[PDB]
Amino acid sequence: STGSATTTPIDSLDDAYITPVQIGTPAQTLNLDFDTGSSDLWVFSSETTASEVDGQTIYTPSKSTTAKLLSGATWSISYGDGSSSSGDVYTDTVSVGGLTVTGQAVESAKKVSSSFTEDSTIDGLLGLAFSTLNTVSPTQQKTFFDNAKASLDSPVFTADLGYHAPGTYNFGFIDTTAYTGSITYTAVSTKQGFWEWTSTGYAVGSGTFKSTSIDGIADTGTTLLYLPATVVSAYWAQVSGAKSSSSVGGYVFPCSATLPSFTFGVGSARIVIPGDYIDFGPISTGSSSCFGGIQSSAGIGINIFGDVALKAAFVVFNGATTPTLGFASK
Ligand SMILES: O=C(CCC1CCCC1)N1CCNCC1
Ligand SMILES: O=C(CCC1CCCC1)N1CCNCC1
Repeated sequence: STGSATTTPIDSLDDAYITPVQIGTPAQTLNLDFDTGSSDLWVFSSETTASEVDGQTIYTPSKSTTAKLLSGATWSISYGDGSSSSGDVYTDTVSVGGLTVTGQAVESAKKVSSSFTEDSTIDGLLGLAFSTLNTVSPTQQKTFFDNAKASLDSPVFTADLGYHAPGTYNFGFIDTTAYTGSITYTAVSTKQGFWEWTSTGYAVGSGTFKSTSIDGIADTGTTLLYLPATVVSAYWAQVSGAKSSSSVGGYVFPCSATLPSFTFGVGSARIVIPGDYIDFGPISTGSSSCFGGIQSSAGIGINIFGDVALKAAFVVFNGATTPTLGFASK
């Protein structure tokens, strides 16, 4: 089997991408944030505290003929941005792009933090990191990808995010029309449960490539590119007037600037992030200070190749017995 679904930016900045997901019988379609950096599938629901719902579409398990309470199971997640959600668990039929999993754990939120309430476009998350990070207790649950894997034509999914445009998530096949040149594969450690790999270095604009090992996670759930402070300083030093602002919480730059590209290594291959991808616009409406799309990972504990980096590539998440990542230019 295979599946193919379009993923769409939630706003003009590509702050997050949503993908339609069918849950239950008859189908209830929710727009979920696919997250290669976490391993829970959780939704706004008929159980979510009413004051914490503001415009999201909710899953109502009592309207699904295939929904079953997973008796005794609860979940609770705390994200790095300080947001959180928690609740109970149903099993139900879940389909993504025509690929159907029966018996998927659907984590129904009873509580969500303010960042989730305030984002009316995101009805929940769908996790695609390894199932070892799933938060369901007392019986950990599998991700949609892990449940689908045995049925798939190939044990892979691919992320092809757009810059200010829709893109695609495919399951079970590699669309050889969706990239240019060849795919470079690189090793993945599952030791922390993330898709964790090691970039071979970087360049800023037309500068020389610096060979240096950079360990991080391929995370579709993350908007920006988080790298070591040395690398980030080297990038922003090439932008007149850029500075790190403790008031704003990262690097900002004059909205009049033209940003240089950023290149990251994948083995002997190179992925080039165009400068425009690194512009996240005014810090507040009407400001002439703009927020940078490359930020320091100092205080995170890990480098994050988020959407700014991933959207410059066709990315293969190879879930074979020995997992690997693949990157191609596009
Ligand atoms: O990119 C982030 C936060 C990144 C943080 C960096 C360190 C911990 C996580 N998003 C995506 C859009 N929704 C809000 C959260
Ligand atoms: O903060 C995290 C990890 C969340 C935890 C990992 C396992 C349990 C939840 N991020 C940054 C945003 N994208 C997802 C990865």
